[PDB]
Amino acid sequence: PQITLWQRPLVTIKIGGQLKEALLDTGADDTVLEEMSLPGRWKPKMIGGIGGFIKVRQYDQILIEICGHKAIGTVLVGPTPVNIIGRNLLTQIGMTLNF
Amino acid sequence: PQITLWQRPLVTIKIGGQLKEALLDTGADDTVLEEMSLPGRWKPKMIGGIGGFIKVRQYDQILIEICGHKAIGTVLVGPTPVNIIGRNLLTQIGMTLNF
Ligand SMILES: CC(C)(C[C@]1(c2ccc(-c3cnn(C4CC4)n3)cc2)NC(=N)N([C@H](COC(=O)NC2(C(F)F)CC2)c2ccc(Cl)c(-c3ncnn3C(F)F)c2)C1=O)C(F)(F)F
Repeated sequence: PQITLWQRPLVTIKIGGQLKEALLDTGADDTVLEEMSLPGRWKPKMIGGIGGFIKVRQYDQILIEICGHKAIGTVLVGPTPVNIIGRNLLTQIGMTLNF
Repeated sequence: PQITLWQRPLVTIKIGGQLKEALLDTGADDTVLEEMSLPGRWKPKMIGGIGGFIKVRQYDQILIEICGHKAIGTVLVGPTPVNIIGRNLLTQIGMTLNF
């Protein structure tokens, strides 16, 4: 499919038993989700964007259902104002920019 | 052309007659550039949400060329991690996400 950019490109994902709305974000290196429970070990990280930085927990090897795919990747969990699918997952579903 | 997402989608832009590197950012509503001089008057805008908010200068109807595609639109100037081409200009150049 083709997703135009007249509006924020939002999709529904399934992760950790939960459904979430998230933004397809080519400006994000990694996926960042609002606070939620995830399995496995994690390590703290600081991530920067407009306005400064927030502290998040980094989980690796997380399965996310998105755009008809089952993709594996890193998920950062913390006080993000929006759920974000970053490039680390976008590549796995074959998403590209085209013009 | 098609741009994959294994690396940051950095491209060359031209603004004010000068070449700069900028990030094609589907997660950005707006285009925000590192400090530079632009013509005319500006108006205030507040953007952000990652650890805080930043004041930026908003300039309207600015000529900016992105990968050879000429656009004219709103450019914000302020303290951004890197020059960002947001959806306001990605739409002008016909950019979409595809999978
Ligand atoms: C992954 C990050 C970087 C977060 C981030 C994001 C996206 C959407 C919202 C969002 C949407 N709705 N809401 C509100 C309703 C609740 N919040 C909030 C944050 N995603 C993204 N692409 N951008 C860029 C900056 O990206 C970068 O710096 N990239 C990097 C590169 F430069 F190196 C990696 C640094 C950007 C530029 C210019 C603008 Cl105007 C906007 C923008 N559009 C809308 N709001 N904003 C706001 F941010 F100003 C975003 C982000 O800041 C991270 F890491 F912080 F989480």
